[PDB]
Amino acid sequence: GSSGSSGLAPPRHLGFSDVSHDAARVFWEGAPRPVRLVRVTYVSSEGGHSGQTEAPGNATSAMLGPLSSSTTYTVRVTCLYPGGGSSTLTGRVTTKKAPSPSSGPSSG
Repeated sequence: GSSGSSGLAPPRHLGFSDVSHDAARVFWEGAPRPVRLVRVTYVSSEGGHSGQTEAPGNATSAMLGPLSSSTTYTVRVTCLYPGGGSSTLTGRVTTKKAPSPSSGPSSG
């Protein structure tokens, strides 16, 4: 049939800075509880490129990529707590535009 399940409200807010056309930095204000590990998962809207990075429960910031350009990427920072459930901070971010693939001359 179909899969149904309400999503619990996020503990804190997400922040995207130094975003690029092939990458994007995702940082949070830290969860209200201590964690052992953090597995962030990013995926391109309309079902596209997806990945998964790992970071220490202490890490409050992690980069992503290689991402796409002018494309929205659904970032979900999953904080795997040490034997006590887990949370997932959802955050959408629109990557920057990439420079045309056309390569020409240059100057020193």
